[PDB]
Amino acid sequence: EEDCVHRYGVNAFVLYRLPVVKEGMVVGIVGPNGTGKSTAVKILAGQLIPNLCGDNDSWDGVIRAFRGNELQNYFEKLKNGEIRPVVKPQYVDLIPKAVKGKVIELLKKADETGKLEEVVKALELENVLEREIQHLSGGELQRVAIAAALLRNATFYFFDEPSSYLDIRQRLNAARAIRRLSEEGKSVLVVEHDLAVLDYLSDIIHVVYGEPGVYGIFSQPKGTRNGINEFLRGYLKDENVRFRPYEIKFTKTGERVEIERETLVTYPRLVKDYGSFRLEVEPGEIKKGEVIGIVGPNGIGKTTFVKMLAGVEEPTEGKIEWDLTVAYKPQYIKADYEGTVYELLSKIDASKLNSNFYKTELLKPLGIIDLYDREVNELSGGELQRVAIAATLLRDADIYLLDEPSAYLDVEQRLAVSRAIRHLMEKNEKTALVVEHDVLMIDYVSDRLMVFEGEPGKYGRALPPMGMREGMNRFLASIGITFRRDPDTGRPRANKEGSVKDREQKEKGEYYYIA
Ligand SMILES: Nc1ncnc2c1ncn2[C@@H]1O[C@H](COP(=O)(O)OP(=O)(O)O)[C@@H](O)[C@H]1O
Ligand SMILES: Nc1ncnc2c1ncn2[C@@H]1O[C@H](COP(=O)(O)OP(=O)(O)O)[C@@H](O)[C@H]1O
Ligand SMILES: [Mg+2]
Ligand SMILES: [Mg+2]
Repeated sequence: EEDCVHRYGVNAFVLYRLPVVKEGMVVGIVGPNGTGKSTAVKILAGQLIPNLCGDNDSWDGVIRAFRGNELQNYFEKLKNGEIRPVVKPQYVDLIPKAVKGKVIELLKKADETGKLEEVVKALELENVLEREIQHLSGGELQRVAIAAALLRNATFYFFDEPSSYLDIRQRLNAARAIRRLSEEGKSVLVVEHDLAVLDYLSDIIHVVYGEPGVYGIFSQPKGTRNGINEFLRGYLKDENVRFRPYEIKFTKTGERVEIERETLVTYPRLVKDYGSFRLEVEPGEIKKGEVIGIVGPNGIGKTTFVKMLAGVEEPTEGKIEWDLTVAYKPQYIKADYEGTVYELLSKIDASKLNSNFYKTELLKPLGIIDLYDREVNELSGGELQRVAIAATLLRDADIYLLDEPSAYLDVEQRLAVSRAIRHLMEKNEKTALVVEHDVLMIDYVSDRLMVFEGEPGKYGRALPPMGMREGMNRFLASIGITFRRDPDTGRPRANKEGSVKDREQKEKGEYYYIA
């Protein structure tokens, strides 16, 4: 194999092949972290001269090395400066330590297209313009970075993981704004871990596979549907590569309705006031042995609702009268345990750690066994997320509450967590409520849905748990995106704006198919 593009050093990480870039199209990239996705972006953006796994140190070398490839001309243009790709960086948290002043100052400066007013609208930046960069949240930094990139005038735009820190509405609206670039004839390359967003965004897909931290390989370009389906199946036909020993199928959105579950508990109208913000919860019922997905933009009260159910927060009005044990995986986790992951988890339930079912369905797929000897206080955000999810699912309780388990996880880890939640809840016949912004995770794990509506920071309303179709129709109408079903894998499939299916579904008010 002589498709070696870059080696980080002796025994360091090596990248094989590169994705294609095409004007007028969106090329999506999907794969586990540590496999070279950002490295390819750096190379194509001109930020890193690939050494071709040798000593190459010039663009001329790359130009000769890519003879016979459509990228030869690309690199010629890159070296000559006829193109200067715009890059929305992955590590938006580092923006402050390099930029100062008001957001409106950063954006006016990036504005080379006179679309400031439009981009601000799309990314909900109206109240961030006057804010200083130093006071921005990870979420606001992400949206400001996507806006800066969208405002530039160039031919090539590369977005590295734009959905991180964005709520469900924000990530789908940013995807619409990003895709518009290709409609204007520009070329877009986007790396994404949220499969629904990746789907809606892309015309072409590359799957990246390999061994995290050791090597990564870009697949041949694939049509959007075929690429995402091969990814779920764990097997790339043409390349004849099986990167996962099993398939992840989504077929199972119908049986989760034909079964009369008993009621676990009911809760009455609840109100939680935080100064000027107010959350009103409509009376609801929770069934034994079901999973309720919870969706809604942020700053609306999802976490506040979960906290009241977990008993960590008290309602201002209304009273919950339960005699249930609850296991709770909080949205923001702070490691504070002097001991290893194994010590922490073995103290929760050692019998489950030694259980074949738990090792197969939870510990191995989430990579927990490989973290057993790690000190909890030294875990990264993604490692801590997996360990906290496992810690929560290892507890013995009537109800399990998981507040945003997909944050910090890569696409493969998300699929592993979706399966773990579903399989363990089915096994233990218990109940869970899961707040999530990742549509395919919601789809995979949920039997019913609770939708939150309101004005972020001002007021929120928790609608009672309803069917998947009714809840997604309610949420999606607010965003103008429709999903149908893909028979091959059973996954929800995004319709491009204006397509035949999109028009048909919108006219009928059926924004989300299951059947
Ligand atoms: N500057 C560097 N020096 C050495 N190794 C690096 C450097 N940048 C990235 N790597 C390593 O290369 C691998 C792939 O990195 P990256 O392209 O950022 O992955 P991803 O698919 O998560 O975006 C990782 O194992 C990473 O630690
Ligand atoms: N303890 C608190 N004191 C004051 N305001 C709070 C408190 N907890 C949450 N809030 C505010 O309540 C609103 C709802 O927050 P939250 O429930 O975290 O939202 P989300 O839907 O993003 O999980 C936000 O505007 C938040 O700033
Ligand atoms: Mg990356
Ligand atoms: Mg929250």
